[PDB]
Amino acid sequence: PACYGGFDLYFILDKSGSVLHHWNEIYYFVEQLAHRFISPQLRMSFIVFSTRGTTLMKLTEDREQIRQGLEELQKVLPGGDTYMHEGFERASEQIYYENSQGYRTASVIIALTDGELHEDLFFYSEREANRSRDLGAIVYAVGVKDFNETQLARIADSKDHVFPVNDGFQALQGIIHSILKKSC
Ligand code: NA
Repeated sequence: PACYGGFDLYFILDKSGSVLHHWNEIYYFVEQLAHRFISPQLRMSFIVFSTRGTTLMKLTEDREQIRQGLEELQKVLPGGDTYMHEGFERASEQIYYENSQGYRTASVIIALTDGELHEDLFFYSEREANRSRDLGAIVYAVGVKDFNETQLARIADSKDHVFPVNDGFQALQGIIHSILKKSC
């Protein structure tokens, strides 16, 4: 698959208890990237996870829906366990559905998290992120706090795909460059 005509962005956002003082950083990354142009065929989805993984806004190219979705993200109060594997399950379900319809788009997952996962929860996040990659998704991890980059490199496609959220304006540019390289 050398290039694609359109790109679907999947934000998978950690709203567990360990990221409480950092939700604003997570929101602001998402809000800055959600506003960029990226592609003439840009759709995005907002997925949040803590005790479960929930699709807060289904894939859409409509700016008003995105705007409302950003408003629900401003309301988030972090708390609970860190079930990141369900977050990926939510994106993989939307991905498989879209390719099942006559839709050939690239899938880009952006997972924002502190990486603070017990071994079992990490074990199944890695498996579900590998499940997304078989679905053709490219996975980036945007690390929050003093994130463990060795763990995130296993969730993301590589160490190349792990960026700190604190300098993520540079990371946005880096993520968007990879989209452009793969843009027919
Ligand atoms: Na966490």
